Amino acid sequence: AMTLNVIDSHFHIWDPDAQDLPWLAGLPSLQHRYTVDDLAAEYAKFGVNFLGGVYVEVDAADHELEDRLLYENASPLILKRMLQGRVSPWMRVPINADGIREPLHRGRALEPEFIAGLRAMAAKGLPFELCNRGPELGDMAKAFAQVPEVTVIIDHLGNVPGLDEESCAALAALAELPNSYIKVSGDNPVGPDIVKYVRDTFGPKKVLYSSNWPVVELNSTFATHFQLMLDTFGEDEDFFENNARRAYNID
Repeated sequence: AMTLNVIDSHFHIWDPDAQDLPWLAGLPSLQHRYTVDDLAAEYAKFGVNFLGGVYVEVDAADHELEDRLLYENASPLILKRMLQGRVSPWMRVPINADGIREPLHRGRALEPEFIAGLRAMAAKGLPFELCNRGPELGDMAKAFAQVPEVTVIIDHLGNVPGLDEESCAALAALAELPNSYIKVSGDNPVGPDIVKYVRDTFGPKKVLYSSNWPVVELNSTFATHFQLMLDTFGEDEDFFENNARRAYNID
């Protein structure tokens, strides 16, 4: 925190009144309005130079409303916008979207229209946000191996359960791709064992800092998560801003 530049590669904002989020039921801790200014105030307490964040789709009921609400949110702190869509070489992409995330709930990654859709996004400069199940990481590796020219960002350390012989083999295959990236975050406090294996196989150039705010305030705390990152990586310029400048092409 001794003057450090930070780029948040994964954060969310929503308003439970204007928007309809079905997954918010049963979670009264998150049924509040979250703005980009609230995230900026957290980075102000930590004494870091917040250079902006990468918005990720909040799985809203009306995706067209989410597209409009994020155009009208002209805050300079929103560096990139990862809106939702269905991957295909004929997919509808928001004209203001910098990338696409398909909520992979189903061998979707093995369908040819998904592979062909990756090539279309690659030719358009659109990175893909990969958020999947634990055991399904094996098929993801074969999918993005056919399209090495698309930028894939593995969300939340791949959502792996632990040191599985199948998960370690899938995470090692993805680390061999030239444009693959992995985020150190998740809906739970990250495990030291998983983080150590991810840093070794992926390397210091393909690991992104991610807060997962404000979901990190469910099973953990932003202060708890952000401090654990400072202890694990230290004041690393690549982990905190430089790797995100190459993954998301942040000028």
